[PDB]
Amino acid sequence: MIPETLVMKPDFIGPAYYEKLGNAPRFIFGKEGKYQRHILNSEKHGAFHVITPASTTVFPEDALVEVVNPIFLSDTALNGNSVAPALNVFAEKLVLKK
Repeated sequence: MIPETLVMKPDFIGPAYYEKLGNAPRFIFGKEGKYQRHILNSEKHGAFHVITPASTTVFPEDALVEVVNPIFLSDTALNGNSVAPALNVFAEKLVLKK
């Protein structure tokens, strides 16, 4: 009965401002590769960190991009900072729209 999930998962659904792209993730889940990490900020969570495999498509900052299915960290029960923008998830993809 508590206002929590209206559609699916607020964070994921809610588009976020494209802050900056910083290359850093090289080895995830014991697997090497070339990943581009981008900071995304949206009021509901303030901010959140999404990792995505290196694409050729860039994304103008300030713009709202939509994050495709991100998995790495799950806000299930207790994560300590479950109300602070210290989220770290590997997103499928992301698209700038509106």
